[PDB]
Amino acid sequence: NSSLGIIVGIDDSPAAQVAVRWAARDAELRKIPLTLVHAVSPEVATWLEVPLPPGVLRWQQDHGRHLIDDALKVVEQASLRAGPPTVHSEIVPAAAVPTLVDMSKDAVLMVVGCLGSGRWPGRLLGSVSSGLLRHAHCPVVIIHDEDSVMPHPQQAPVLVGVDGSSASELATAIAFDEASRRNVDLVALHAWSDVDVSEWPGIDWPATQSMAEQVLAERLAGWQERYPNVAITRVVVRDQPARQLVQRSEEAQLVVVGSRGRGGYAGMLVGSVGETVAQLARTPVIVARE
Amino acid sequence: SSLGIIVGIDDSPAAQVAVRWAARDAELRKIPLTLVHAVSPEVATWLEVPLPPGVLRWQQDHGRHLIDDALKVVEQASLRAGPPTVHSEIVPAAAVPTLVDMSKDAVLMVVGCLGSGRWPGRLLGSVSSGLLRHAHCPVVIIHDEDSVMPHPQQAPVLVGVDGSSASELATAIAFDEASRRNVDLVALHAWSDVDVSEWPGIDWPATQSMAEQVLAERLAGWQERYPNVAITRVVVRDQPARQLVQRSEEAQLVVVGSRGRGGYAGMLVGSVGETVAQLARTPVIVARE
Ligand SMILES: Nc1ncnc2c1ncn2[C@@H]1O[C@H](COP(=O)(O)OP(=O)(O)OP(=O)(O)O)[C@@H](O)[C@H]1O
Ligand SMILES: Nc1ncnc2c1ncn2[C@@H]1O[C@H](COP(=O)(O)OP(=O)(O)OP(=O)(O)O)[C@@H](O)[C@H]1O
Ligand SMILES: Nc1ncnc2c1ncn2[C@@H]1O[C@H](COP(=O)(O)OP(=O)(O)OP(=O)(O)O)[C@@H](O)[C@H]1O
Ligand SMILES: Nc1ncnc2c1ncn2[C@@H]1O[C@H](COP(=O)(O)OP(=O)(O)OP(=O)(O)O)[C@@H](O)[C@H]1O
Ligand SMILES: [Mg+2]
Ligand SMILES: [Mg+2]
Ligand SMILES: [Mg+2]
Ligand SMILES: [Mg+2]
Repeated sequence: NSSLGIIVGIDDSPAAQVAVRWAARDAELRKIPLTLVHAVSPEVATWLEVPLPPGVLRWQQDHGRHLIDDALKVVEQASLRAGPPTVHSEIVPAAAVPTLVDMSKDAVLMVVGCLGSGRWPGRLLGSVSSGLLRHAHCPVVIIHDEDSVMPHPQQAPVLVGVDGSSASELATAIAFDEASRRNVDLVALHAWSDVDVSEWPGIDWPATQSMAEQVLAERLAGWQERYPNVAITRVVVRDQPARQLVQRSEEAQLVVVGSRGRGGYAGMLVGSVGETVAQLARTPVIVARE
Repeated sequence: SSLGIIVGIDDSPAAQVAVRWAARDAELRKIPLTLVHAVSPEVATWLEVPLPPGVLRWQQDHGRHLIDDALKVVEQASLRAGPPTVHSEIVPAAAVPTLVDMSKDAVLMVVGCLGSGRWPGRLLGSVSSGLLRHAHCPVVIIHDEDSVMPHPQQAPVLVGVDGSSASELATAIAFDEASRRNVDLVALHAWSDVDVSEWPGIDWPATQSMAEQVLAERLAGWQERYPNVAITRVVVRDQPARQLVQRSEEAQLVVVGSRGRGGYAGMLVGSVGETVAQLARTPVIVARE
């Protein structure tokens, strides 16, 4: 029903804080509810012959309430003026992924930090963001603890990766929708080849590039007509869409990609471009899920 | 298991040391070694134009060169007579679907962590990642700085135990592997899957002692099946992934399950299983049923 509006998962981490800032702005901008969720699993998680103390389950509730507390304070600083219509807040006694995945059935956007409290130097995606990226029933927004969310009005355009797939169409819709609402420009990018064609002999790229830029323009005709107020900038590159998007994300305020594409295989939950852009991009990333 | 040990080949440092490891293991178990390189002969494009038949021939020529190199690496890595059988296949399909299908007849599936498409930042390639989630047998992840050639290698085999059925499989291969290599085994258990540092009123020493007692109990039986492998039990507070990664520096092999006692329905690989696979400092076997 999408009545929950923009859900945002919360924990004790920088990413989650700046994730709230972003989720607040978008909920305000879109004029829809902003749900704040923090999950605490109350299941027995250790060997039964070694139980946990009773004073620990209550401590998590208090910790949780103290988090939501600060979160609600951040929702205020983030608002440009009005703030989102409804401002909803919850501490669910269940595991983070299962609860957030279930709640996404009634959400417009699902927003979480990319790394959480159990992070360390090596990792680049936590279990919550990862599971959400693979199972959510709505677009998932990944925020990094160095993303620029405070500045306004943000002039940086919206970058989107298109590849013709159905999952990519959804991503496009989101990209334009988000672009006009923010009143900024849109950069559509297509890598001719999904496969890395560095050593491929007898290509002749300059010839192929000119032909592609035309087909790109033809596919974006319906979208340009539907969104006359937003200025499209088409870019065709040879290959390596993930690495292309990640580098060009530095000159954009928001990157949008599908969760699937032309390639992949049976049983794949999230594509490698989707996953890689979400991990390495320098700005907020929206991974479109049906 | 007619295919024995399958190793996926591509042009990359990790894939090369993966072949070294696979060869040693296939030799050790005296089972077939199967080298596989997959080339996707089609590149779906918007123009809907097929590939110049000249390019299509080049990648067969490229696969041929990889195999030739790989076959030499196999005999360089063989300590004695090597694997009883060595096979190479060049399959005209995508790597993941190809390898996932072949894993139905493999004892182990060996691939590098990163491939020829690697670039700074990425920890796992699409093939290693897809194999971790989908393979029909245990998957071995090799890193390009993994020590494989030095022999004899007396470092222990490290295994993470959490009590789950998938963890039970991990234990099985950890002992099998340690037994065949004539080395010792370190079984590590983290009492809590989630962080516990800030939790009030624990009493760690008493909880640790009770846990160590249960660990020993579960490992009895394995010990009785494997009298010659000296077990070492380590019980830590929490953070099993970071603990395993840190302790891998002093093992020659780490074994974990693909799933644990946590997770959810639809999860293909646990966060500990994956994090160990990508951050560990030695070969990592991830157990799959
Ligand atoms: N308990 C939770 N409830 C709701 N959302 C959460 C919760 N924990 C984390 N999140 C969200 O997920 C984002 C990433 O946290 P995640 O837990 O996935 O990473 P991590 O803690 O570093 O890794 P891991 O949890 O696997 O040890 C956080 O920034 C936050 O937005
Ligand atoms: N060639 C491309 N050019 C521009 N964007 C792309 C390209 N390929 C994928 N994308 C973006 O990434 C999103 C997810 O596609 P992805 O390729 O990750 O899924 P997939 O093709 O099923 O997986 P894989 O390519 O790893 O086999 C696409 O919907 C699109 O938004
Ligand atoms: N074409 C292939 N055929 C067989 N095995 C492969 C093939 N490509 C990669 N592998 C195996 O997977 C390991 C990791 O490579 P992978 O391709 O997953 O990483 P990458 O190339 O950096 O990622 P990506 O292909 O998604 O850009 C390689 O070391 C190799 O063992
Ligand atoms: N607490 C632990 N102590 C020792 N080993 C562990 C522990 N947790 C996980 N492992 C190792 O990791 C393997 C995979 O389990 P993992 O925890 O990754 O899956 P899961 O619990 O189902 O998923 P998740 O932990 O993210 O909810 C286990 O089989 C075990 O070998
Ligand atoms: Mg966490
Ligand atoms: Mg793709
Ligand atoms: Mg590759
Ligand atoms: Mg676990």
